[PDB]
Amino acid sequence: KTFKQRRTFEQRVEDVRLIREQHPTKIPVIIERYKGEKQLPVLDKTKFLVPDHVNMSELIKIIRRRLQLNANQAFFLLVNGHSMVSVSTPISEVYESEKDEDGFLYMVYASQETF
Ligand SMILES: CC(C)(C)c1cc(O)ccc1O
Ligand SMILES: [Cl-]
Repeated sequence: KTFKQRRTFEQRVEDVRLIREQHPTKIPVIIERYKGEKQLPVLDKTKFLVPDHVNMSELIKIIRRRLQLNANQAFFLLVNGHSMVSVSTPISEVYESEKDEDGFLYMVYASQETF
């Protein structure tokens, strides 16, 4: 079901090394629905190339636009398992501190704060 499940550490590592070569200005982000989630829909895809200059505030807006939400639907974004300390931080900086050993940046979303 989940991304880590579907691809070997070996495969995930090699895809990250390719995105480096072919999309050097992009952050490799895995974005996944919380396995509990009742309200929000699933995304068309799992793996996104996010421009390295957008802050987390713009990445939340992007994904809310991808899910086509409206003003009073709720959306929470976890990064590498925990809450974001700050939405104002650039995704280049967030990558360097929050990346996985495979080289992706893992994110999970829900309508509840209690995942
Ligand atoms: C081919 C390319 C490196 C651009 C790529 C894009 C993507 O969304 C997922 C995997 C990839 O290797
Ligand atoms: Cl690029």
